[PDB]
Amino acid sequence: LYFQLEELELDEQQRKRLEAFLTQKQKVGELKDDDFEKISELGAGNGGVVFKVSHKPSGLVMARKLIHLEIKPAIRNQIIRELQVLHECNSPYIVGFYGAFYSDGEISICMEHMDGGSLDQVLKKAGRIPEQILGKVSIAVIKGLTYLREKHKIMHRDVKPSNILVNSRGEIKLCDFGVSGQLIDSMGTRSYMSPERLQGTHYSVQSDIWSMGLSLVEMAVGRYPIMAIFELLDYIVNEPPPKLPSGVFSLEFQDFVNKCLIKNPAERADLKQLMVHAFIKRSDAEEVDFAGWLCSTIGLN
Ligand SMILES: Nc1ncnc2c1ncn2[C@@H]1O[C@H](COP(=O)(O)OP(=O)(O)NP(=O)(O)O)[C@@H](O)[C@H]1O
Ligand SMILES: O=C1N=CCc2nc(-c3ccc(I)cc3)cn21
Ligand SMILES: [Mg+2]
Repeated sequence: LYFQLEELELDEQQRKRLEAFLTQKQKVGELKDDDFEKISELGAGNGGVVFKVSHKPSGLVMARKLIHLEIKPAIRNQIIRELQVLHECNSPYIVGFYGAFYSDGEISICMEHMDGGSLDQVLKKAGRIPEQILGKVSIAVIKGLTYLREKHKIMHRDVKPSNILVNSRGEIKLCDFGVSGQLIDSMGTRSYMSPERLQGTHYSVQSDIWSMGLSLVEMAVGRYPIMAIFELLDYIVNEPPPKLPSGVFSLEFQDFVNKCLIKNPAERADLKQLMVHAFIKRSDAEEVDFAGWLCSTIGLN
């Protein structure tokens, strides 16, 4: 293989893992319904359901997300066409993609199976995720958001613990970002939307920053930090943002989440500021055995 991964920084471990995934992907060509065998259900959200499957031609285990959309065949063909751009999203912080196709009123998004599941699933088992672990998660999210913005000019639009995936090798990656404008158009009482997004305002990277801030507060405290549908959104829009409890969390992490949750999107931190925040600088220097922690608290082999 003739890798063109020079644009990425990549340490040796990151390079070896990304090349190993892209090498396995070479076993995968055109994707068809008949070529899959369902193993189990990974989870289900609002948009669809995701299955752990076996791709029979390649022998690869994959995560297959199915989204029910039996609409005008021309508009769904544009969705599928736009989803092919996921073939160009190669990053240590973005879940690997195999292909997207349509069959029997369902669009399938086939991706790399992340054996540690999502952070909302690990949150259930862990109770609360330690600050040191959230440090590495925060790095992964900022770096993934940066890659999507700089390289493909795409905003995530769906940052939350269920869209942050982990594995036994200690990798933290984003999935379910807004790569297809038509999929967004053609498409809970726990909301991660920024106060300006809930009011109407055009999507900005600042809206993903808020979403990340709220997700970190929930993972650190073990509960959604804000019930009745309108009551919940009225609190996000009209009441002060939540804060981390003092004493239990360092001043750097409290300042980091505070900067993400600033109601004013102009005052709110941007990715460049967050990458050089003291919480990130501190977390980057720390030696945190993320894989050891993940495997021991969720019982992964
Ligand atoms: N690649 C994957 N590998 C392993 N588990 C996955 C993968 N993709 C998704 N999952 C799991 O499947 C669950 C359901 O995913 P999903 O249907 O996207 O619901 P959601 O994340 O809760 N909502 P949304 O992202 O807004 O559509 C997730 O919460 C993950 O636990
Ligand atoms: O925008 C969206 N709306 C609804 C569902 C959905 N799934 C994705 C997606 C899935 C895997 C990967 I990797 C990247 C993007 C985007 N998306
Ligand atoms: Mg999801």
